[PDB]
Amino acid sequence: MHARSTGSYSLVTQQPLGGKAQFGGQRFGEMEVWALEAYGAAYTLQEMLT
DNA sequence: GGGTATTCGCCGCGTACCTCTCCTAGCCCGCAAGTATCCTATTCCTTGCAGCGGT
Repeated sequence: MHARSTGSYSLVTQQPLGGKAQFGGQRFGEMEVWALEAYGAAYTLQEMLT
């Protein structure tokens, strides 16, 4: 069981770290982006990767 | 030249997460530490020159 709201940030590319050791967040993988595009949902996707 | 066959080389092969370990090799030069050696004294003996009483 794990959670993250606002923690650290990677260095080269500003994205949340990964893994439970560091306080990282989950990964909104490619297939999930496809899935969100399949709905009419556009605002949520745009915010979720911007 | 030309239509064809055969070979060569490049491109590709699922998502998300958890645990662990390990991450250049070799030379070189200053440098700390530890040591064997060399000069430093003391005691005995036998010389060589300058003062010195004595007449």
